[PDB]
Amino acid sequence: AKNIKKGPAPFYPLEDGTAGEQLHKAMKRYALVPGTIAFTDAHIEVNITYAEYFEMSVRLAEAMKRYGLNTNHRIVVSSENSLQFFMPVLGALFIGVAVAPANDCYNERELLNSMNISQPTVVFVSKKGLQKILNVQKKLPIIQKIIIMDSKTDYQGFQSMYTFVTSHLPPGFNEYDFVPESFDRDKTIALIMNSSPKGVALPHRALAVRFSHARDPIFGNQIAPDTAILSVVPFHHGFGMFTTLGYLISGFRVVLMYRFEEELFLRSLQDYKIQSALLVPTLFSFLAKSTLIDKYDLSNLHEIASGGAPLSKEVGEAVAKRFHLPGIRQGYGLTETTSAILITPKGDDKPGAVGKVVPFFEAKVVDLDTGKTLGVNQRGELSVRGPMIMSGYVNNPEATNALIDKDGWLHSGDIAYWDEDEHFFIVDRLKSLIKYKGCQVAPAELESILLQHPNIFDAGVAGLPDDDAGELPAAVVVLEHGKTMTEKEIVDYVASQVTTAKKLRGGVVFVDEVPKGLKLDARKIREILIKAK
Ligand SMILES: Nc1ncnc2c1ncn2[C@@H]1O[C@H](COS(=O)(=O)NC(=O)c2csc(-c3nc4ccc(O)cc4s3)n2)[C@@H](O)[C@H]1O
Repeated sequence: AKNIKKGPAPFYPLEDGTAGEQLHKAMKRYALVPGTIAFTDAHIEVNITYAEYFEMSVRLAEAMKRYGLNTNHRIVVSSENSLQFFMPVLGALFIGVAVAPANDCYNERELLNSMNISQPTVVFVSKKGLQKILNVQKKLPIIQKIIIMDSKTDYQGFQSMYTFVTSHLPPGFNEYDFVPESFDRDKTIALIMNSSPKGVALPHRALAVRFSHARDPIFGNQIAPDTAILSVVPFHHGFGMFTTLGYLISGFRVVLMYRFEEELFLRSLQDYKIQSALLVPTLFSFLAKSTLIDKYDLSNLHEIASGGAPLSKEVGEAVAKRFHLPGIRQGYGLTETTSAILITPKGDDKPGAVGKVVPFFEAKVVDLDTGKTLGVNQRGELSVRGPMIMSGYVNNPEATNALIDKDGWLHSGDIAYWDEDEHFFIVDRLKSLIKYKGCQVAPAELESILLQHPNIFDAGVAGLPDDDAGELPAAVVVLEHGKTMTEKEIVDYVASQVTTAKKLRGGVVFVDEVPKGLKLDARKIREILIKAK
């Protein structure tokens, strides 16, 4: 058992009851403390108090409960990051209705298939996303109601969140006497997240564990709710969803930035007195280089975190020195593990490490071809188990069991080693998966589009390392015998077929063979790609 790394016992205890109960219990409290702000849009200088947030989420839960929704139902929240985003999430959580967040970047096909899985009864959506929701509802009969999020009044004949609640609540309804539902938090699903595409069922139990990590003085943030954090992370993904839920149960003021502005990301830090910034590894070179950074009162900024993708050790400690931080704080996780399950422990900074095993979890490194558990400083595939690991892929047990073994070990597709202090380091990726500016890009979609081309015999798609995007989608192309085609042509061809995140920005390299085994070798493909550039 010396080769199994285990989290310590939690520094903030696990709390009783559903995640809805825990959220409600905590926000009801913040809601009684005058002037406590829950969310701030940094762009337009608009705040929503905890009081207001709590009241609207409660109005929403009762309305939904009266509309007929129970633990047998799901909803979708399809919306770009906004002040209103969490209202239906919290609302549904209070009553045990599963929330299925949809990526606001999704096209109609991806969206249709996401919701084909989640089977939601009601859909919450912004103005931007309504027309897509409509085109889907036609093909998806189970959707019976579409409610607009970023409108106060009704819109194109559809109820807003506000008119929807006034119409389903009994008059003289009191929010502060609402009691959230109790249910078996192990079997009641809190969220169904997309995993590129499948539905990741996350029970309430997993959220309860996250709420422990979140308020943990070592593995999250110490609970002084007089705290302001700035977050630039998409709400619809696990990184943004479970950090933010943890910030709310902590009573933090969550300051939001949707677009990174060099002039703003520093101004917002100074004016709002940001104590902690939750960032993605792409903004780090910016924050390492910019000279404007020098003149603001940031004495209140004691922490900067990153996650979701690799952070350069060197860049990380540069940004850490400039801000007089002990180091960049980090978290590593997958959608299937709910949230981060490796996290840099406060006071235990070690540059380049993504952190240590969180409480309740275990981690191990298994050899790439024998599957044997390995020891200290040995590169292998990282496997994890613990109570935030998803219940399983919604209506896909075969993909569930290939990912999660008989003993609960989830093999992550990442390559890692742990050192003597039990610090973990992520040094490579086994699986085929690209992250372009945080956005997931499945190589298989790109490959099938490439093969479609008459001049293309075979192709392999992987990530090309980019300093400001992390990875650029790029391809090894094997031309059909005696057929010709340039890189520019292959690129515009693919562009015509794909949404903006999947554009083959990394270019193309021509080869005689796409590296395979007995399945595509992502590492060998990334190798050939860089060998060029
Ligand atoms: N820190 C990291 N370093 C290097 N690689 C990282 C990484 N995090 C995710 N990855 C990669 O993303 C993959 C998973 O992709 S994924 O499905 O989209 N899911 C995620 O990326 C994911 C799900 S939850 C989560 C995080 N939560 C946090 C909470 C606090 C904090 O300080 C930092 C973090 S990161 N990230 C991993 O397998 C790995 O390849």
